[PDB]
Amino acid sequence: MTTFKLIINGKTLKGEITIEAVDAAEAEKIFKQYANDNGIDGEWTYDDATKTFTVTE
Repeated sequence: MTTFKLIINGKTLKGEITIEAVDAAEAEKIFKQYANDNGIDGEWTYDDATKTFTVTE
């Protein structure tokens, strides 16, 4: 069960949409694409302690 999350730290989007992926690396890609489709572009940080990223805008 590899469900990675993503906290959005910016005016665009705001939550932790959980998604499954081969590893956190792919999750960051799925998260880094899901953000563009909405307009989320800023910073990015992965949390290996909570399996959650952090996309700022």
